[PDB]
Amino acid sequence: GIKVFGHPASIATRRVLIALHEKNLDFELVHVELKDGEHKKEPFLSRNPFGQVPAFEDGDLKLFESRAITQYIAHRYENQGTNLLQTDSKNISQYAIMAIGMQVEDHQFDPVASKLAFEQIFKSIYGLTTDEAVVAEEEAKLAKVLDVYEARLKEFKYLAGETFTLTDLHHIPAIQYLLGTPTKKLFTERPRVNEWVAEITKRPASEKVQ
Amino acid sequence: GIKVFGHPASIATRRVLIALHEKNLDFELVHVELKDGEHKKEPFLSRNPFGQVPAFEDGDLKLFESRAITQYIAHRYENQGTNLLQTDSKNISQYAIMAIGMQVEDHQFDPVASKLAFEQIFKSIYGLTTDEAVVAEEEAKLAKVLDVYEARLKEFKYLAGETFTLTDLHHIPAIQYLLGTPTKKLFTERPRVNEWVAEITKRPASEKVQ
Ligand SMILES: CCCCCCSC[C@H](NC(=O)CC[C@H]([NH3+])C(=O)O)C(=O)NCC(=O)O
Ligand SMILES: CCCCCCSC[C@H](NC(=O)CC[C@H]([NH3+])C(=O)O)C(=O)NCC(=O)O
Ligand SMILES: CCCCCCSC[C@H](NC(=O)CC[C@H]([NH3+])C(=O)O)C(=O)NCC(=O)O
Ligand SMILES: CCCCCCSC[C@H](NC(=O)CC[C@H]([NH3+])C(=O)O)C(=O)NCC(=O)O
Repeated sequence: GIKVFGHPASIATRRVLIALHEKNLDFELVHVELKDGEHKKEPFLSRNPFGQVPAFEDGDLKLFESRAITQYIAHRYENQGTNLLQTDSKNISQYAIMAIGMQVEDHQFDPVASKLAFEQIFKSIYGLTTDEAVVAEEEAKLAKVLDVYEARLKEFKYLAGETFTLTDLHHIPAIQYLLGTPTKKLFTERPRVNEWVAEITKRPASEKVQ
Repeated sequence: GIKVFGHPASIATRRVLIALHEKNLDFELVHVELKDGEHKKEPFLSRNPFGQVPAFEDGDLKLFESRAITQYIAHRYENQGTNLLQTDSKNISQYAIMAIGMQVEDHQFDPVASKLAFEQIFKSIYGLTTDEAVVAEEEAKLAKVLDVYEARLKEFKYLAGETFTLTDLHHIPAIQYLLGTPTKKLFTERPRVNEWVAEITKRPASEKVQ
């Protein structure tokens, strides 16, 4: 079967889950206890030597790294449920556009969004003090990336074209967390970005992981 | 026709250049003067809103982000020069293996290798003092990534399998640099990694960018 070895609150794990719900696939979430340092010990290390979640299995195929996993799903199960690739998934040029988008959330958006969620959400649970200077700084970085999405979105319905793809999907887990933080202003204040966010988070697959 | 908008000393630009030499493609490297802040103003900003090199053009098609450019090359010019995809490039599973590897070098290797080259190489040109605490630290992170590679390379000739692919190519520029730095001890003291490094560094397309 298809099993995801991960933790339900992690952004990366959620990214896989949504791809799975989008394709309407049956899978099993095998819970890895981050809290007891499970991700840092055998046998988990055997699934991912870099000791991070998620890890994944489709029958005899074993994968780790969430971007790689979602790409595998979009292709292996292409014609099942929602196609997560470009409408013309044969066109290398169209595909190049989406691959830049995936590359961009990875380098520009994600490290920023993750630091911001760590600061305002993870810390909260354990009563740790949020660094106000870090959060103002990271928000400076985010707005910057968001001004880019804003201009892009003034010409295309979604980031990679007129269709929802892996590029948009990849941004859901982190945005869902930031929307319940005062960082939501950066999304709400930019018209085209706000609407884009409304669309991707209102999807039922997106809703299935919160 | 095909042009690279970058800097010949950049690790990300050399990554695109090696792909082209590998495909036996003719191209123009249009020099973007980083030292003059050329990358942070128009019209470069219209080729890459994030203001980073390289950017790329193949006819009407414009791209940025080196990982996305080298995959474009590997596919669009698939049956030409070297095969940078797996021997069986249609195989979804084999491609998954290669993709995980490209992701690992992006997340685990690159930040580390990049910081180590900035400290020991970049700072040197300006007489800035290389911080040795950071070097020691970052080196500790690299050692452990290379330990993973040593295990893998004991199984397969290359990282994604028995063949040289985009997964390997992507590490060349950073390795070329650190080999002229005292970090080369890390590569050389690891037998399989040592052979692997020599294999991929002695390739003509690799040598044409040094
Ligand atoms: C309840 C709040 C949940 C989200 C908290 C973000 S926690 C900090 C955590 N940091 C890391 O895992 C460090 C490794 C880094 N994510 C990498 O990929 O190299 C993270 O980025 N995690 C990202 C993730 O969950 O995938
Ligand atoms: C109650 C809230 C708990 C929130 C936990 C979030 S941590 C998840 C984190 N995973 C990652 O960073 C995975 C990133 C990886 N690049 C991918 O996309 O798969 C991890 O394993 N980090 C461990 C490490 O980096 O060592
Ligand atoms: C003179 C030999 C120098 C070799 C080391 C390059 S210096 C560091 C350089 N850093 C950047 O470009 C900054 C990236 C980005 N601005 C950030 O937020 O970190 C880099 O990694 N650049 C990546 C690249 O070279 O493409
Ligand atoms: C002696 C100088 C020669 C070495 C200069 C290296 S800087 C190159 C750097 N480019 C990148 O980091 C590219 C990263 C991008 N993720 C990619 O892979 O294309 C850049 O433009 N950085 C500018 C920035 O990020 O602000």
